[PDB]
Amino acid sequence: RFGSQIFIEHVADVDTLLECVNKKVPVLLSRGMARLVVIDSVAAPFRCEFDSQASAPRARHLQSLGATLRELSSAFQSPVLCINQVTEAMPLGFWDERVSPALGITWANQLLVRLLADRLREEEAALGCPARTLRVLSAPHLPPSSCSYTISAEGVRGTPGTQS
DNA sequence: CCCCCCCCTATCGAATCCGTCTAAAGTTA
Repeated sequence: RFGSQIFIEHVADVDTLLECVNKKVPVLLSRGMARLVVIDSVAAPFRCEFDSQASAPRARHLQSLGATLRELSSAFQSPVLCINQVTEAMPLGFWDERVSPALGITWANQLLVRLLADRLREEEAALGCPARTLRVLSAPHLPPSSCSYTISAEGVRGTPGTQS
């Protein structure tokens, strides 16, 4: 039974997200209802309040959120997946690339495995189909590599024989 | 009253025309 075992929550502020991850996710994880956490965007709440002159409170909030998420994941042996946005690059491993992860080094220090789903739309689009590539940025045990995939009516499928 | 520290962000904005070639078919005392 698929739909009956997926839980949906909605938040609209950084404080709301902090309170939710503090006092709702542990209740769900304690009873064994779920063993997986997905955040559809972490950059969306943060890119609205804190400007370029308020980096200290932003870093404090990011550190607190990362610590809480890592503690929960370690305690309940449940994966945590975070979806992130990108910014424009106008020293951190990004030289021949026009986009970088949004939050910065403070949030990048809290992570374990970093992927980068990319679509090359400006070029090789006249061939008739989109070109989608999933790349491994960093991992303690995974070499940097990439593969190709497509999105169809049934889900995401990886193209065989295309690993870098 | 005493002695030492913190942190990145975010795309924009179109211009500029050139250079000619190849001739064919007689008619009516």
